[PDB]
Amino acid sequence: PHFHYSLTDEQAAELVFKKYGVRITPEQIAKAYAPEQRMSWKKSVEVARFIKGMTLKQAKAWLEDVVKLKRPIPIKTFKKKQAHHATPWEGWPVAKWPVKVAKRYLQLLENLENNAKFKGLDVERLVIIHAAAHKGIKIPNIMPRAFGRATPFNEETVNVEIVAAELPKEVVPKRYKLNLVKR
RNA sequence: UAGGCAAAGCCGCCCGGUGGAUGGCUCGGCUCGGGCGCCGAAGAAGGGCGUGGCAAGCUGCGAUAAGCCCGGGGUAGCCGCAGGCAGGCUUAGAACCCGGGAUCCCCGAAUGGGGCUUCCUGCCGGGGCCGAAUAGGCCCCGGCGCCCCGUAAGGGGCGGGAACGCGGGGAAAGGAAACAUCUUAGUACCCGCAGGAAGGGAAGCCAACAGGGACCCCCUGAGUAGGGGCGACCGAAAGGGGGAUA
RNA sequence: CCGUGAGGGAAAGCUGAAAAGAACCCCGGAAGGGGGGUGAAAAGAGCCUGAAACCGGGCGGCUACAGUGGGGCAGGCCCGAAAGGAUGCCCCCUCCCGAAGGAAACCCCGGUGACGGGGGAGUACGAGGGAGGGGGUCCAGGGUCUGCCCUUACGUCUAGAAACACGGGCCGGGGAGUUCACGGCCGUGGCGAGCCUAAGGGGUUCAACCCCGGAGGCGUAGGGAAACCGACAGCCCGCAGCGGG
RNA sequence: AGACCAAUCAAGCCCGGUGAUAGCUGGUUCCCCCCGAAGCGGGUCUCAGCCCGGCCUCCCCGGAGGCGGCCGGCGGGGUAG
RNA sequence: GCGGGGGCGGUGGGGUAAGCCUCCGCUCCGAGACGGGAACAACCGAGACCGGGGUUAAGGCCCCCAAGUGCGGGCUUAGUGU
RNA sequence: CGUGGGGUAGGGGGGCGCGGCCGUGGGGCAGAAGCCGGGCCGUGAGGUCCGGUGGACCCGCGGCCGACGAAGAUCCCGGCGGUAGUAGCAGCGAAGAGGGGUGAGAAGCCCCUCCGCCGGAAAGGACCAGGGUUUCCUGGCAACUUCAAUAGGCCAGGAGUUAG
RNA sequence: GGACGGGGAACGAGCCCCCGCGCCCGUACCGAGAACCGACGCAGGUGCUCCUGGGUGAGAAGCCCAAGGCGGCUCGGGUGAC
RNA sequence: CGCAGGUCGCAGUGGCAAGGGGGACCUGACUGUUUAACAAAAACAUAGGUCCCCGCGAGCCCGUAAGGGUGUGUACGGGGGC
RNA sequence: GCCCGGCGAACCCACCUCCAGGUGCACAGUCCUGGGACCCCCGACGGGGCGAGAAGUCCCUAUGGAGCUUCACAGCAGCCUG
RNA sequence: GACGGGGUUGAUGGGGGGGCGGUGUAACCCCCGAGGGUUUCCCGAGGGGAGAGCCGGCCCCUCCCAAUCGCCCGAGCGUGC
Ligand SMILES: [Mg+2]
Ligand SMILES: [Mg+2]
Ligand SMILES: [Mg+2]
Ligand SMILES: [Mg+2]
Ligand SMILES: [Mg+2]
Ligand SMILES: [Mg+2]
Ligand SMILES: [Mg+2]
Ligand SMILES: [Mg+2]
Ligand SMILES: [Mg+2]
Ligand SMILES: [Mg+2]
Ligand SMILES: [Mg+2]
Ligand SMILES: [Mg+2]
Ligand SMILES: [Mg+2]
Ligand SMILES: [Mg+2]
Ligand SMILES: [Mg+2]
Ligand SMILES: [Mg+2]
Ligand SMILES: [Mg+2]
Ligand SMILES: [Mg+2]
Ligand SMILES: [Mg+2]
Ligand SMILES: [Mg+2]
Ligand SMILES: [Mg+2]
Ligand SMILES: [Mg+2]
Ligand SMILES: [Mg+2]
Ligand SMILES: [Mg+2]
Ligand SMILES: [Mg+2]
Ligand SMILES: [Mg+2]
Ligand SMILES: [Mg+2]
Ligand SMILES: [Mg+2]
Ligand SMILES: [Mg+2]
Ligand SMILES: [Mg+2]
Ligand SMILES: [Mg+2]
Ligand SMILES: [Mg+2]
Ligand SMILES: [Mg+2]
Ligand SMILES: [Mg+2]
Ligand SMILES: [Mg+2]
Ligand SMILES: [Mg+2]
Ligand SMILES: [Mg+2]
Ligand SMILES: [Mg+2]
Ligand SMILES: [Mg+2]
Ligand SMILES: [Mg+2]
Ligand SMILES: [Mg+2]
Ligand SMILES: [Mg+2]
Ligand SMILES: [Mg+2]
Ligand SMILES: [Mg+2]
Ligand SMILES: [Mg+2]
Ligand SMILES: [Mg+2]
Ligand SMILES: [Mg+2]
Ligand SMILES: [Mg+2]
Ligand SMILES: [Mg+2]
Ligand SMILES: [Mg+2]
Ligand SMILES: [Mg+2]
Ligand SMILES: [Mg+2]
Ligand SMILES: [Mg+2]
Ligand SMILES: [Mg+2]
Ligand SMILES: [Mg+2]
Ligand SMILES: [Mg+2]
Ligand SMILES: [Mg+2]
Ligand SMILES: [Mg+2]
Ligand SMILES: [Mg+2]
Ligand SMILES: [Mg+2]
Ligand SMILES: [Mg+2]
Ligand SMILES: [Mg+2]
Ligand SMILES: [Mg+2]
Ligand SMILES: [Mg+2]
Ligand SMILES: [Mg+2]
Ligand SMILES: [Mg+2]
Repeated sequence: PHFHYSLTDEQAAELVFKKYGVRITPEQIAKAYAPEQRMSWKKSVEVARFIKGMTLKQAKAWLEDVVKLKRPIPIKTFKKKQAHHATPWEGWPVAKWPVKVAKRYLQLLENLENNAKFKGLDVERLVIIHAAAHKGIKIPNIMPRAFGRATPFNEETVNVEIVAAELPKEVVPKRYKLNLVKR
């Protein structure tokens, strides 16, 4: 099957202009998709929200640190009964270390970087402008319980879409922006 | 003071993911009308197993196994559902359709005898094989059920079929605003027995002094007579009109 | 497929006209992704359309000193192309008419007084209905938020439901006064001291339709258990109507 | 021990009679307009039901009187005191 | 429909009494919006087609809250009371 | 004309919608039904039009007929939520570690070394019923194993049971 | 298997040597804290049904160790609050 | 299996393994059985005692019937109560 | 248990609720009058939500059952008798 | 989560040395040993002497190792009363 993106190329260009103030063409846009990943969908949503707005190299470095358990991912929405931790950012104490999600996102970012290179864009000036994760289909299963009943035990897959744009280096950020209250 | 100015969160629209509603479709169902109507010891229906070059299921077929022969129709394509890969068949007339034949494993009324495993096993006759042998042994084929009719030869019954038919055995729930007679109902259901229909059928009739004229089925007589805790409720027949006519 | 068994028993339709079923390039361990193609259209084999619930992102409004949903009025921000008006809307001014209602200063009479009365004055004004002048751009409508005013989820039994009475997590689809016989009645239609045919028969363009079929049913007369018997235009009151004054 | 007879026993299970019956409980789907109740009396194995009247609604016939009020004439009554 | 209920009156009759049982009459709720009563079916006012203007009813007029820190006389010292 | 305008149960009167039939008049590949948002009309049931999507049927009017209108039945079927990235993946007296190899990827697969558990046995030998290919070999990881996997009673292909 | 009897032939063995035949069906694997039943790769049930070396020991007890097998009663790490 | 001597510890069946004991009442003699899944008991059974129907073509019981059980039995017996 | 990595449900759910004193189908999150609260997140508990589970088995009603009893109303086998 | 201290102008954790402390006297060596035998140079439970030995989630001293390299947040401007 074919999975569409939530944002077309012209809307991506409009968002790029509205967020940075430069005008770019569809040829400066690179997309990647990872359909039906077997991982946590809530943590996938959190990771996509965090990595939106970084450059590709910044996102890759942070995801590698996440996989090495050296930098956490902030949990803003799916935070019920989740512990507090010391964080490298400011404004939010709920952090996790999603390793499986981080590896799948690293594979997706590798595909996106290859697509940008094939289109001929400079990878050092590629900024992530759109990132989304959706609940895909379910691989169902049953867990037997006491007293002869059986309850659902499902693997809810994830579809991840990412779109990045090649921007002028005078507008591309040079460091992480880690004030999540303002972010 | 307020804006730049934002957490988590809330509302509305748009796009995406999920989902499979809606709409359109239909080689399916349902109802009604008409026809046609038995199969089985010449071994049936039903079941098991098998059967395709790649084939699991369905369909078909039966070790000759999606098949064999003959005739008629049908001409150029064909090898089912089923749109793949090969290799073939066919103009010496295939496929396909119709009629007639051949084959038709095991179990099955199953019928030589068993059957706690759809498989096993006996006696007799003939045949084959191992074997030095004509011994002994093993294998193949045929016959061997019960009850009957018939002098014998020979023949009959058995099982199945969606519903309908005939004979017998035969409830309760419910209703009666309780409940027993009653009803439900001669029903449900059970046992037995037939046919393409069955059963019925040719006046020891009906009538009323006038006359009909075997039988079945339809319309009516009629919810009338009558039966009945005369309650619920049940319930004709003669006669008349038709189908048909023996 | 379930049960030892007698028995019981689902879910599940749709590519395209044609596979033209997606060549080729980059990445990926692979599912697969990007680019590039076929096709009128991806309609992509997870295959017509593709709703809502639900989840993600963007946008608009709010967002940490203020207690929530619904309604009315006023406002802030945002949309307002079409289908609505723009001959609109709003402001100001002026003019005219104007229902019920209806002042004030001031003068006069009274009361300790709050106040009453005569005049001012049925006056100024007053819902609304007409006309014109200038100024401006949208107005209606929609989303969200704020202020003020109003406001005790739904369905149900009940005298009494917001109830500490019971039912529903949400959304989609499904889901309940039917038909026959008989009887009573009503609204109409046909015929009328008569009305209708039933079964069935003939024809047909063949279950329609045309014709036949009066058997029988109900009405035309009642009383009585039954035997048995078996019926009106005479008088008065008087609505309508007609005639007379 | 009314134990057990296939997770079933003060009388198994399967299919059928069977859509058993239920005065009882739950549900019963679109809009506007006109009128608009009752929980009273009597009977009932009647008291959570039903029938006959009172109360509602609609249609028709009928034909001029009717009465939740008051004054007066002529009457009834046996309560408060 | 044949379960009624509230207020007031019959010292109704009963009962210690009861938001208690059982009769009689008007009205209201049930089946009736709305104003007042701090909320509140039946207490007071009052009966609602829709929109607007005005005036009143119950009740209120220091603030909450529209309308009076209104007027004359007298009493209360208990925040009694409102 | 009305000192007309509340109303449950219930009675009476009219209308909207859905599927089809008898007529009649039309629309449609220059885009039908359906779906999403919006404007206008109507007290209302509802109607109609605009923009997007979609891809072949549909509609106005008169008459007639119904398997004809849902918010609810601890309703039926299906899908999907919050709960929540939460409970559980402890208890029944065993458990792992180092190095190497394979591999995209290794705490967990293969080999060695160390450590441990059973040893008249939840554990070593045999084997009945029942199961029926789970046995063996090769390859693999879409699904299965309460985590992983390159492992496997799993998936695919092939093979295997010899009697006086 | 033996014995006790009847009948028959001229041959002839339970001893030695040599020759021939023995059909049909089962036969893999688990046999259970994952191959059976219990909806499950289920702490239950079926089957511990039958068998098992050394030390200590009354002991087929317990504890330790052979033969033999296992780390698959199929989550891992950190922390050392209640 | 025993005797003599020496000697250590808090502890010598040093771990493992491994009875607390006694008096009195009620009650059922005892061993045994019981409500699979809330009752293990004083409940049931029991040996012992006693009564009744029965001489067999019996008594008692089952079957529609054909017939059957007690009975391949016989009063030191079969059946039925307490 | 808590924290990290991996897998990943269920119950329950009209919407969802700070406290006091009232009112009301008489035991209010939603009504009245007050008192308070910056918002969000973690852990724990079990006072409240007349918390959840189960159309209350307790009581009554129904002209509803089932089983058992007999001196109920009837009936049928069985046995005895003519 | 937080909080507190140190972070090379440093004694923050470890190593080493010292102090203090727990247990109880290791190894080696020498003496005795009930009694037996290879007669008395052997065995032998065990006692004695010197030596303690082991250990410290405490204190001091000492830069021997590591407190590094790095990653971020952050006011700045207008408006009206
Ligand atoms: Mg179970
Ligand atoms: Mg998952
Ligand atoms: Mg926010
Ligand atoms: Mg056959
Ligand atoms: Mg046979
Ligand atoms: Mg026959
Ligand atoms: Mg019936
Ligand atoms: Mg009855
Ligand atoms: Mg009865
Ligand atoms: Mg005949
Ligand atoms: Mg005949
Ligand atoms: Mg009859
Ligand atoms: Mg589709
Ligand atoms: Mg416009
Ligand atoms: Mg216009
Ligand atoms: Mg109630
Ligand atoms: Mg009540
Ligand atoms: Mg009522
Ligand atoms: Mg209510
Ligand atoms: Mg109830
Ligand atoms: Mg509920
Ligand atoms: Mg008892
Ligand atoms: Mg029974
Ligand atoms: Mg039944
Ligand atoms: Mg009225
Ligand atoms: Mg009731
Ligand atoms: Mg009078
Ligand atoms: Mg008196
Ligand atoms: Mg009453
Ligand atoms: Mg009253
Ligand atoms: Mg009030
Ligand atoms: Mg005021
Ligand atoms: Mg009205
Ligand atoms: Mg029409
Ligand atoms: Mg309803
Ligand atoms: Mg459901
Ligand atoms: Mg969920
Ligand atoms: Mg976790
Ligand atoms: Mg846990
Ligand atoms: Mg052990
Ligand atoms: Mg051991
Ligand atoms: Mg074993
Ligand atoms: Mg294997
Ligand atoms: Mg293998
Ligand atoms: Mg397999
Ligand atoms: Mg074997
Ligand atoms: Mg297991
Ligand atoms: Mg042992
Ligand atoms: Mg070993
Ligand atoms: Mg393990
Ligand atoms: Mg753990
Ligand atoms: Mg012990
Ligand atoms: Mg005892
Ligand atoms: Mg005992
Ligand atoms: Mg028990
Ligand atoms: Mg017990
Ligand atoms: Mg006893
Ligand atoms: Mg005695
Ligand atoms: Mg006695
Ligand atoms: Mg009260
Ligand atoms: Mg509440
Ligand atoms: Mg109940
Ligand atoms: Mg109950
Ligand atoms: Mg009771
Ligand atoms: Mg009654
Ligand atoms: Mg019974």
